[PDB]
Amino acid sequence: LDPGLQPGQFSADEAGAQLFAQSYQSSAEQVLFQSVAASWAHDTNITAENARRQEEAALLSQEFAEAWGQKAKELYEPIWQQFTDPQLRRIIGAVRTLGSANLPLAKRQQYNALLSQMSRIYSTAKVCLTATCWSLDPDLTNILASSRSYAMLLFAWEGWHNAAGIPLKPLYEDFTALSNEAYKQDGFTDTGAYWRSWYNSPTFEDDLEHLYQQLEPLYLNLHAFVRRALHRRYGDRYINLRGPIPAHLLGDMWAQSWENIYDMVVPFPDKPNLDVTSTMLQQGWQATHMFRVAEEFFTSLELSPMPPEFWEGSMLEKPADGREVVCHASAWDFYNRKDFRIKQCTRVTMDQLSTVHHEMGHIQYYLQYKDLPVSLRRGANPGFHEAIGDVLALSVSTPEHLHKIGLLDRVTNDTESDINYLLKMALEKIAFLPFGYLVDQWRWGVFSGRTPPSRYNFDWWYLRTKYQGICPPVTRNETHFDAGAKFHVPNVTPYIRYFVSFVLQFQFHEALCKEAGYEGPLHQCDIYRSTKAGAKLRKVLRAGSSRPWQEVLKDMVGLDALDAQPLLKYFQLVTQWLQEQNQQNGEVLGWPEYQWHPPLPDNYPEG
Ligand SMILES: *[C@@H]1O[C@H](CO[C@@H]2O[C@@H](C)[C@@H](O)[C@@H](O)[C@@H]2O)[C@@H](O[C@@H]2O[C@H](CO)[C@@H](O[C@@H]3O[C@H](CO)[C@@H](O)[C@H](O)[C@@H]3O)[C@H](O)[C@H]2NC(C)=O)[C@H](O)[C@H]1NC(C)=O
Ligand SMILES: CC(=O)N[C@@H](CC(=O)O)C(=O)N[C@@H](Cc1ccccc1)P(=O)(O)C[C@@H](C)C(=O)N[C@@H](C)C(N)=O
Ligand SMILES: *[C@@H]1O[C@H](CO)[C@@H](O[C@@H]2O[C@H](CO)[C@@H](O)[C@H](O)[C@H]2NC(C)=O)[C@H](O)[C@H]1NC(C)=O
Ligand SMILES: *[C@@H]1O[C@H](CO[C@@H]2O[C@@H](C)[C@@H](O)[C@@H](O)[C@@H]2O)[C@@H](O)[C@H](O)[C@H]1NC(C)=O
Ligand SMILES: [Cl-]
Ligand SMILES: [Zn+2]
Repeated sequence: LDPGLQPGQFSADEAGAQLFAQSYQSSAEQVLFQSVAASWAHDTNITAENARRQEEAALLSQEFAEAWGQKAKELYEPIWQQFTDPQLRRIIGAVRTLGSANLPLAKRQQYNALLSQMSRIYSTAKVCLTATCWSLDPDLTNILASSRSYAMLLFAWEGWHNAAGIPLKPLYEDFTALSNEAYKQDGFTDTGAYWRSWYNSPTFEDDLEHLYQQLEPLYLNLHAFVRRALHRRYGDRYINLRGPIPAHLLGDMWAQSWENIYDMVVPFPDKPNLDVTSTMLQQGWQATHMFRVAEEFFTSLELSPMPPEFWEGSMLEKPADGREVVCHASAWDFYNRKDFRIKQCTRVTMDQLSTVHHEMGHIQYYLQYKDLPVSLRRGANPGFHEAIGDVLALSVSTPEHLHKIGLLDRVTNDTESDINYLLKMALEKIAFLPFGYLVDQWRWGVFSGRTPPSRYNFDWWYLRTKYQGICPPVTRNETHFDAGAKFHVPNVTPYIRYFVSFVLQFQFHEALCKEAGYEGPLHQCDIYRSTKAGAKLRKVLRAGSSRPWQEVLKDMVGLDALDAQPLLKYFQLVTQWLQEQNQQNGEVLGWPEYQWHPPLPDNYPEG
């Protein structure tokens, strides 16, 4: 570690701790910058040389974390918990937590190598037909979205899960052991306990379960309605009206968003088509247009435009040359107050327009808290960061807003159109909830040891069936590692943030709509051009993590806790309508035939 990045001396009291924290944050910026820069260089250009460079950067970050962490423990370990300043307790409390820097050098290198190899495997995995091979994005993504052939969807689904999952399993087992070893030295029972601690709620898991109980009936009714719609097209052989839905038929590789099957489930087709994708294609929208349109919404609220450095630095399409990249969308803060970038393999699609807003929400957060000390440059909690762009996309997707940006003919304000819209939104928001909840339940079980390598897939599919009411379309066994075929698993990034964000975004939307002076139904609100809504949002963004999330939320929303009521209020009309329809159709809610799996196609797997 460079002499300039090593800690000096400070007194072993609160006053010295304040000076320690100030000096720590000054040095940390340079270390963060080199770390991010090397990660950017690899993720936008996957090579062996770029991977080695990223691994060296990770080692340097560990050296830094070790030096300052040991210093913090030397001076403050027995006293930091009694410090009067709560912001100071949070920062020193973080610095005393070494993580992977707790590992001996050999194991540090092993840990970094594993992360690199898992990332490489996930992003370079392909499905081969003789010589031509399909990638996840765009090839397999397009197939799951637009193919309605049971056999083709199966080939894509099985191909991907096999190609990504199988080689990942041995690496994931080793990562889990090393990660646990690291965090146990910091006093956590396991890595899952550390991840959960970010929410600073002693009742976090029970709070989540209470939230889910209120939401589950909405999912069960959506599920039943959708299952019936699928049965009408795939037939009694491939769809069991009392069983789980085959996992490959919902428009998405992980069945986590069902928006792609909207045309099959739309109750009133004679009304204007709310899926704006075909209109975007006809008009000739490109990635550039999508990002500029997203930017203009942010500026309409008097938030910050994207800086020159963003436009010059970002990767907004999958590169046309012979470059392999990480295609999963991401937003990047370089911690230099100047460089902020998005890397997205943008496709011309309505849901991708929502994803553009999502990523720009992360950037906007970075732009707003860039002048804070580096440790405060995060969301109030991870759920906040994930909610920002989604809140704005709720306004963008309204038929009225779509009309304003030229993507829809003036829509009527009638009950049929409302049901169509809310159903579309339910496919995107309600359908996701069970998946958002289950992923880290699986992962927490793995970190805790409740789920050993011998039950990885057994426990994955237990949760997928329990929550989502889906089943694998082909037989799986413990050689398969289907959890690993989801980006966030091999990329070691937590998932509960997304469940939190999907609830939180409706709380934000309600608060911002009220501030904007809007007086109608919540699902018809559009905050576009509301400088008052803008100012309220900006206060949250400029706060960073300087204050407990409960207090930030109280100031914005009037409540100091996550609450499902705004989501329920938003969806109320379609919730009632789906209940009524399922009752009339004589549906069974749930999947009592839990053991049911669909048969294989006759000519499996050829075609
Ligand atoms: C779509 O239409 C709804 C409903 O419109 C109402 O019902 C129809 C069947 C017709 O009778 C319409 O003539 C009638 O307006 C609209 O929602 C309604 O918006 C109005 C105006 O924003 C709301 O009135 C306000 O109510 C608050 C208290 O809640 C008062 O403080 C205000 O002074 C003001 O009177 C009204 O509450 C609301 N109605 C319902 C049932 O929610 C909606 O505006 C419209 N949407 C679009 C995009 O055009
Ligand atoms: C970790 C980081 O540098 N930026 C985060 C945003 C932030 O916390 O500042 C990010 O880009 N995070 C992205 C996911 C990611 C996480 C870690 C590495 C690479 C990608 P995202 O949440 O914006 C991508 C988003 C499309 C996503 O994954 N959504 C969920 C619902 C999903 N499964 O599709
Ligand atoms: C992808 O990364 C490689 C390095 O892994 C880059 O190749 C280097 O390019 C610079 C300048 O063009 C040369 O000085 C090096 O000799 C190259 N290294 C190797 C190992 O070939 C490459 O430029 C990157 N690709 C893109 C499009 O940025
Ligand atoms: C796990 O399953 C692997 C491949 O899947 C199997 O083969 C196909 C063609 C079908 O018959 C399907 O029903 C089977 O699941 C096997 O190669 C492998 O032996 C299995 N792993 C273990 C440990 O038994
Ligand atoms: Cl999280
Ligand atoms: Zn995100």
